Amino acid sequence: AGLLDGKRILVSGIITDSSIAFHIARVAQEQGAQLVLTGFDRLRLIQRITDRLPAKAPLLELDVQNEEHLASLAGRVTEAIGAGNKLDGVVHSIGFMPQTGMGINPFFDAPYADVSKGIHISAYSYASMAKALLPIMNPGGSIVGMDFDPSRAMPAYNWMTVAKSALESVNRFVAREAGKYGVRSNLVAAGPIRTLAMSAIVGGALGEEAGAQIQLLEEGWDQRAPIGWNMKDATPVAKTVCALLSDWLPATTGDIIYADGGAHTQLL
Amino acid sequence: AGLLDGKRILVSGIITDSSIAFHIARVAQEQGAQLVLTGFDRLRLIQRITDRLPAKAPLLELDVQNEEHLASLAGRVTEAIGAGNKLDGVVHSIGFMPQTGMGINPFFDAPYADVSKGIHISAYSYASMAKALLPIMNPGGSIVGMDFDPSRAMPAYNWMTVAKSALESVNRFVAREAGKYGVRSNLVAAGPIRTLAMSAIVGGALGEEAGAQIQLLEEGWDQRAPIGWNMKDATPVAKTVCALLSDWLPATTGDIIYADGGAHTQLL
Amino acid sequence: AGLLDGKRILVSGIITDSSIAFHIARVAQEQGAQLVLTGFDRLRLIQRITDRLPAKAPLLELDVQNEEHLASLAGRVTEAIGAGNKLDGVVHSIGFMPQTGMGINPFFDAPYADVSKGIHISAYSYASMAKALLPIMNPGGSIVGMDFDPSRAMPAYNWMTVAKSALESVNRFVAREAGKYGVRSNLVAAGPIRTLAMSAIVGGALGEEAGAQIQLLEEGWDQRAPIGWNMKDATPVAKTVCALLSDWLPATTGDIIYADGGAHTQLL
Amino acid sequence: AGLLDGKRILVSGIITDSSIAFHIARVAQEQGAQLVLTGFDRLRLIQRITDRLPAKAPLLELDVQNEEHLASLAGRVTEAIGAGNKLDGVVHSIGFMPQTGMGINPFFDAPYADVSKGIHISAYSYASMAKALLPIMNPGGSIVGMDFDPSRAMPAYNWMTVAKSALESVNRFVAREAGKYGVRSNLVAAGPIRTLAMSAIVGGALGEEAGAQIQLLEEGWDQRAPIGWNMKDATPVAKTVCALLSDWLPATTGDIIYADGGAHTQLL
Ligand SMILES: NC(=O)c1c[n+]([C@@H]2O[C@H](COP(=O)([O-])OP(=O)(O)OC[C@H]3O[C@@H](n4cnc5c(N)ncnc54)[C@H](O)[C@@H]3O)[C@@H](O)[C@H]2O)ccc1C(=O)c1ccncc1
Ligand SMILES: NC(=O)c1c[n+]([C@@H]2O[C@H](COP(=O)([O-])OP(=O)(O)OC[C@H]3O[C@@H](n4cnc5c(N)ncnc54)[C@H](O)[C@@H]3O)[C@@H](O)[C@H]2O)ccc1C(=O)c1ccncc1
Ligand SMILES: NC(=O)c1c[n+]([C@@H]2O[C@H](COP(=O)([O-])OP(=O)(O)OC[C@H]3O[C@@H](n4cnc5c(N)ncnc54)[C@H](O)[C@@H]3O)[C@@H](O)[C@H]2O)ccc1C(=O)c1ccncc1
Ligand SMILES: NC(=O)c1c[n+]([C@@H]2O[C@H](COP(=O)([O-])OP(=O)(O)OC[C@H]3O[C@@H](n4cnc5c(N)ncnc54)[C@H](O)[C@@H]3O)[C@@H](O)[C@H]2O)ccc1C(=O)c1ccncc1
Repeated sequence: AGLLDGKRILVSGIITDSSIAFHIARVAQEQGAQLVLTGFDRLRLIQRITDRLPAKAPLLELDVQNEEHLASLAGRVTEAIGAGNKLDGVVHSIGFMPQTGMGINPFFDAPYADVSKGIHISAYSYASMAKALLPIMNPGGSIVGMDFDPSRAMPAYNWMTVAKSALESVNRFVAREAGKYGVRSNLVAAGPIRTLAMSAIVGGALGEEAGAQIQLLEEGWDQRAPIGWNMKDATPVAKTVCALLSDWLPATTGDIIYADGGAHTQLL
Repeated sequence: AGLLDGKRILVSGIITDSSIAFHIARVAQEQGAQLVLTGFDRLRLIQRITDRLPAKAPLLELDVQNEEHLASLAGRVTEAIGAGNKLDGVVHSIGFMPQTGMGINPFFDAPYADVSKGIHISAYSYASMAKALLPIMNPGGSIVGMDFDPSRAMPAYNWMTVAKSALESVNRFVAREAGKYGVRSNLVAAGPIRTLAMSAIVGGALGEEAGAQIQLLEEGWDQRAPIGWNMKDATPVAKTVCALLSDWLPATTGDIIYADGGAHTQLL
Repeated sequence: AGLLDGKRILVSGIITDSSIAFHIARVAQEQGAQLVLTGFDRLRLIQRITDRLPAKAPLLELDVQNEEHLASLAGRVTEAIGAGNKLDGVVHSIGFMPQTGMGINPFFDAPYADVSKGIHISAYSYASMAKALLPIMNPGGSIVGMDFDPSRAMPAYNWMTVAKSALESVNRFVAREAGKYGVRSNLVAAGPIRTLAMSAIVGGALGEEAGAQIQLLEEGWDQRAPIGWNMKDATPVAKTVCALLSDWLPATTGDIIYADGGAHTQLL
Repeated sequence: AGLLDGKRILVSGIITDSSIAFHIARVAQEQGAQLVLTGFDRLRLIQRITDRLPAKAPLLELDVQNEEHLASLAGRVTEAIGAGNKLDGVVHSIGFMPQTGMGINPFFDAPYADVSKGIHISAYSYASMAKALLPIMNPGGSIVGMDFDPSRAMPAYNWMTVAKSALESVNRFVAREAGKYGVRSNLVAAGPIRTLAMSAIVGGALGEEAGAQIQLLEEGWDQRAPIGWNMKDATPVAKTVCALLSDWLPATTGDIIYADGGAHTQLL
């Protein structure tokens, strides 16, 4: 009761109880929203994880790279929430980049095939999702994507960064198409969070030199952030996503809200 | 009940039922917030205007340029809301610039004295206000200033623009000091709104050539904004200010939220 | 004699006497630089075009998407300019995007395969070129790419824009690798120029609605640009590229110089 | 002979052989430019310093805050370079901020009077200078100001930063007025340089805590800069200023060129 009350959100990207979408989904349900979830290949796996959320919600399979899914999407969602009911929010907390494009291989060594598979799932996928769901969304609705500041080159994230720069730009062209439907398209740029995947790298999985850089990346975050930064609490970013699906930011589209403690506005 | 429920906000800058603070103040009271107001020289005047708000709220005199006020501020607010009660929000919907620094005189003709009086009330004043009230604010609190995109030079606003560029920067150094107290310092950049003062210029008060430029400025706003733009409805911007005093954007400080329909992210 | 005197530049992207690289190449030779050129598929074709430049220069075949070329590149260039002589400049005036990703098809209708082929030739290719040539460049050298402002969404350029946003980001990660070799990596963001390819679209080739938008795009350029803008004179942008290969901007890397008359700093 | 050959530049801001204008002036004279210099209060003092430049040049007294000077300026320059000869370049390597507004006093403690005197000499003064000299400049001319990146809040520079944010904005409105005359107005944002004034602070003059911050500021500069950074060599920035008065960047106005080694494009 409050904020997301009586809205229908479709949260994607969950794959562990650590995943930044899981935390969005929880806060959403906490605000009175009827959710719909999305999965990839380990389905039975996320089914278990999702079964832990404050309340029950469906799980539709969605491999962003798969055409059939993107075509089937619009309908599958309808049967789930009831026909004649339209979608109020779409969270795109999804992204991917192979070991090579990330920190194991240096920038110049990642082949386009990998660099491609990457930009497809993190950049382009936002657009293909906006397409497949736009028709069934309520006006005053909201589409939102998870992103990180790519304005400055930083070590270790190598290509995943470019992927995000593309993503930031795609958001702007999605802000156009959505506009006609009276839908807002935004991006929340988050600071680092120890998710299962992030933790693994800091643990020296994708190279020792990479894990050390990401180690020194987080370290510098709380240093700049005037309100500090807890890289193990996804609630703060999760609650900003809510503010962006709630009708409280009704005049902002093709934008980026920063959930990073203010680090991006500080030099040192 | 909801959002601003049980918080104490101090809204400043009201001077007519058209003023963008008046609309903030109303939406705030609408959300269950105990307000405190600020005035300048026409006091009995705004007393009448404020008496129209959803509920009763005090009115403390505050001339931002006057030292005595800035010193007296911290206490005057305390007696009003009760000693032992701390301030949860501070809205700085205030700004000024003489005819010369605005559109009547061309950029080069405005003398520093005027350019000064301007930057004092619109730029520096944010800081002097953060100082005078910071000590009595609750952690998790929020300070917010009204601003407009100065990244690109535009006609008619001449110096008032620079004033805002300074303002955008002062916000960042206020984000530092507030951080220790666990307070957030932000800026909401709004599109144009027909306030009494704005209407007057569009009516050719400050020169005919200026009024025509501001005429063609608003005209181009809805053209770019994907969700359109109503320059006679301050609610949208007013509700974004609320989102920023509500604890729903808890990891953003020294920032700028755009309440402009998305115009700033579109070229044409 | 002067500026580019006694330097070795490799200019790529020529395909007509209208092409923005052709104009770079000419101004370069005009400044006393020994050039090397690059071609794609219509070779005999550009051989004729290049034969018109102020002085003779070689022509090496380079299909940016082809591995063999990128491997063969480093050597082919060496035999040309003489072994033991190193490259002083690298111009990447190259880019591509299919009809669909441009203005014929709306944003949502362009398939990843096309969106891919696009980003490969305009974004990633800068990096693969930096790799293949970095080893043979003289310290104090310079790599430069042709780009356009993607910060704001604009009609008609649809995906080619994202391609450029990726490009702007890749430049920053190329600025790193080049740094060790003491090489600078930059981008010159140009205004519109009536090249053969541009002229064709303004002539309603890729749709009538697209040609009209690009028509109204150029129209608005000279309107904002304080020094005006001639979209049929590539010299201005061509001479900025020279300033960036000359050792006169020796402390700027991973950057973007604007050759647009100042339009990007003006709103209206 | 070359670059600045046969041009007339007016370099301001010299006050020691360490001053970043002195180095501009030298490189300028090195390029075949007839210079004109400007002084403040210690005249006989800079007369000695300037007498050391590669060749002889006049010295006109110019206190930027003084009206009489700004009125007298246009003529004094004419008698110097000969009537009927017009000015080709104007360097505004000038700025000031009291101890309090800098690092001795924290942000909130600097009084507007000081904050004023500061913004007057570093922000507004650029405009008043553009006015007083614009009438006598040759088309294709160039006005240039010394600046530093203010986008992110940083310690120690406190208000001098805001002063620069205002400065960056004033440049854009000067880019307009100059445009009609076909003059370009730009800003070169430099990294730190050990000038007499800078050295003094790093030596703990303006507080020990401030000197340590500026100590750690420079330290972090070379860390980010891909091509490194020598904070004791003003030549690199001085040669970028030349590139901007030379007619080699002819399509850039109301802009900022970065002479910082690329630090501003790198995070860590
Ligand atoms: N590290 C962080 O905590 C962080 C996360 N985000 C973004 O937030 C999103 C969520 O990431 P997370 O929760 O940390 O990790 P996650 O991997 O748990 O969740 C994302 C999903 O990728 C999904 N997957 C891959 N391909 C497909 C596909 N084809 N179809 C459907 N699903 C697929 C997968 O199923 C998983 O659910 C990503 O796009 C992140 O980049 C944004 C910012 C930060 C960040 O990465 C960062 C980096 C550098 N500086 C500052 C911050
Ligand atoms: N035009 C708009 O509707 C607009 C307004 N704002 C800002 O919002 C704030 C509120 O302005 P408004 O409500 O439109 O006008 P307003 O004049 O009604 O309210 C502001 C106040 O200035 C106050 N005043 C002057 N000096 C003092 C002082 N010394 N002490 C105390 N009070 C003083 C005065 O009492 C009045 O209450 C200003 O700072 C605006 O610049 C931000 C954006 C836009 C805007 O101006 C704009 C401009 C160009 N492009 C896009 C948007
Ligand atoms: N329109 C312009 O004049 C313009 C041009 N540029 C960039 O400048 C570069 C040169 O373009 P141009 O000269 O106008 O056109 P061009 O097509 O004549 O030259 C570029 C080249 O693409 C090459 N080609 C395609 N694939 C390959 C490959 N695989 N290997 C080798 N070569 C290949 C082709 O051979 C040709 O030489 C492009 O990357 C442009 O985007 C930058 C800015 C502007 C611009 O497009 C623009 C757009 C929107 N707002 C403002 C400006
Ligand atoms: N520290 C640096 O080396 C540096 C210098 N600049 C700017 O370059 C300009 C030159 O400074 P500098 O040479 O280092 O020092 P400088 O003090 O030797 O020269 C500037 C002048 O101020 C002049 N002065 C004061 N008031 C007046 C007046 N009213 N009329 C005429 N002259 C007056 C004075 O006569 C002197 O000639 C300043 O505006 C700087 O801020 C730009 C960037 C950097 C920088 O400060 C910086 C800061 C933070 N991060 C990165 C870089």
